[PDB]
Amino acid sequence: MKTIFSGIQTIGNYIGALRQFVELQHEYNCYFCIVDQHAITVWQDPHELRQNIRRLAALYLAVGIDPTQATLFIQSEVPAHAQAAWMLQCIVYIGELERMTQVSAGLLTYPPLMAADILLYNTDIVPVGEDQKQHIELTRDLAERFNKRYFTIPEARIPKVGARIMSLVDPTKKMSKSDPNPKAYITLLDDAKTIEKKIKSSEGTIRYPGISNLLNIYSTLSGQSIEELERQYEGKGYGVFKADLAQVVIETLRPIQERYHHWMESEELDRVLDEGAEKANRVASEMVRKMEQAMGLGR
Amino acid sequence: MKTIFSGIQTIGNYIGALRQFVELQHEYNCYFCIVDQHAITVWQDPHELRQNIRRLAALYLAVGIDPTQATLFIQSEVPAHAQAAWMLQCIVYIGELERMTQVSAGLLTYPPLMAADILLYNTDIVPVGEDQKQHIELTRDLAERFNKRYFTIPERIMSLVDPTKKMSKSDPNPKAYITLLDDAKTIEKKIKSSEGTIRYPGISNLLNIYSTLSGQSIEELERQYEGKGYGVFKADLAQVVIETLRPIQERYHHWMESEELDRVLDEGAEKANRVASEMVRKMEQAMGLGR
Ligand SMILES: Nc1ncnc2c1ncn2[C@@H]1O[C@H](COP(=O)(O)O)[C@@H](O)[C@H]1O
Ligand SMILES: Nc1ncnc2c1ncn2[C@@H]1O[C@H](COP(=O)(O)O)[C@@H](O)[C@H]1O
Ligand SMILES: N[C@@H](Cc1c[nH]c2ccccc12)C(=O)O
Ligand SMILES: N[C@@H](Cc1c[nH]c2ccccc12)C(=O)O
Repeated sequence: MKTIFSGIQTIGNYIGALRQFVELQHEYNCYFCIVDQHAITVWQDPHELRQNIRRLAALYLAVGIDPTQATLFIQSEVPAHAQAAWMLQCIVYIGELERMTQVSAGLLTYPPLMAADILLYNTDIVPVGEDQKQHIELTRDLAERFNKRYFTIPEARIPKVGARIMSLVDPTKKMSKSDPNPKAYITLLDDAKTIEKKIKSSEGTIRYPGISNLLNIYSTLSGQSIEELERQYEGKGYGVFKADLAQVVIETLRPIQERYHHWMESEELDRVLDEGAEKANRVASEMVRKMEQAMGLGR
Repeated sequence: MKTIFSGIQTIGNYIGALRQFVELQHEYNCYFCIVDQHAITVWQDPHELRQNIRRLAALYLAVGIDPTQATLFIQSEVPAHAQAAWMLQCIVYIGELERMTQVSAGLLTYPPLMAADILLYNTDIVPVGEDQKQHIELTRDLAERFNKRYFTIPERIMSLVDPTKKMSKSDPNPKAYITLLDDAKTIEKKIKSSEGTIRYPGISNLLNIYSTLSGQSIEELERQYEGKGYGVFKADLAQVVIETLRPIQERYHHWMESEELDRVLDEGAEKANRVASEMVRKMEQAMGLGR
């Protein structure tokens, strides 16, 4: 089947890409890489980083990611990423790196590492937004350059398209976990009280920026059409609508949150990660060896 | 003991650094790394590179490097180098890299890899010339920066065609230097190629090569060669050069057609891979990588 690779460092992300990944793990060969080596391109607190790595893994498992169907692993645990990244750093031009839209050198040399993350597994598709367009283009250029000289040409395509969830405080802005205003987003780990507060915070009619965003969250999470909801809330106010949407969000997160705690306090977590690295290390190790063979490294 | 690390990409070379290498491996923990990963920072022909890697290893063994005393290995065969190099790339500043006096990103990001080569083995000494001074300074700065935040702080044959330059395989004239693998015919031609007395820039250089290769003093060669021409000197020196490389070349060719070579290299990587592995793991632990 086709290979999918996702490098990971809210409800809008869940809905936007993650929630469909749980169906797609059965059709496609999915790879979920916790890019801890990319994380260190900026200041990091060792304890926090280590903790965030575990949380992310648990969250992905809690959401439905099947460790037997997909490959969930930690980047640093697969040396091939660093090995391949160096080889690619030798074929990439400084100009290409400098041109990047986005002083620690990791901030400039990380693109070749991202290309290695992808190219290492002969991935066909990469579920990324427009913010990663340039990055994907560079990895495609590097793949072509290497191929012609001595990989599958990756493609940036999120396979099952969801809604674009916007911030609760700025309806024209995409909802992001890096928002200065915590009120702008809803975390997969937020508690009932927080969800309500965040959801509760001049037309007065429920028709499809602010209201429309709420409807998208409601629709995708409830399974009801935007028209269905429009009819159901006819002549109704935002209060009840918000009180309603707040309950659906909670009902969605609660099962996820409790699975997250089991994983977080279970030994299976580390066991599952050990297997992921093994599965990944196996595919990547082979690729690195072919790369070295083509370049002339070692024996 | 103290740890020594030497990353490797003429007779002047042997006499310079490598001869004494044949000696210090017994009272020092020496590491001889064939930096093939650094080699790819510039265009390379896969077949040539692969071949050059083998040759270099054989040459180092043929010269006297004891695989049981020192650690001879190929850089790429130890993933820790690339792993540690990335972590160091994250603590180094672009400005520091740009400031380097020495185009793939690799020409600019290779210094952090060289620092990893060194720091990985807690080396105390690095046998390098002034051309690597800046590089050594950067690895010392990186070691200090990492330590404070979260390593060991590490620290003449002229040309034949130009007695004022220096003898160097990088010469466009192959007749300005002598290769350890050069044959008798070549050695003679290169050695044979107005004041007309012998004592001690061309003559002083010849006397130096003669002295260090023969074992006799420069004065010994001076009283020895009282009232002689350059003909007979050049013929004598050229013989000593052949007598020096002969045994070496014989050992070299032996290694180049034996399976013990790959056996020795496998062992080097495994002794190197074990130690570098431990360091990488401590680095990751300090930075918060993985688990
Ligand atoms: N608010 C959102 N709505 C829809 N998709 C989102 C949202 N936030 C993130 N994503 C998707 O989830 C991933 C976010 O990756 P990142 O660039 O680190 O934010 C990409 O696949 C995005 O397209
Ligand atoms: N005459 C010499 N004396 C001492 N070391 C030498 C001599 N010739 C070559 N070398 C060594 O060989 C290395 C080659 O440097 P490079 O020009 O970059 O290839 C130098 O860094 C020295 O360590
Ligand atoms: N650069 C991505 C993460 C990432 C690293 N390597 C990747 C490979 C494929 C997709 C994404 C990635 C981000 O910051 O979000
Ligand atoms: N940079 C050195 C080779 C090298 C790589 N790593 C090293 C570590 C120590 C000493 C030398 C090296 C050269 O070009 O000659």
